[PDB]
Amino acid sequence: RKVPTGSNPQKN
Repeated sequence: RKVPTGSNPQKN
């Protein structure tokens, strides 16, 4: 689990 710049890896 990692929350990138999109604050959520739904497609980021």
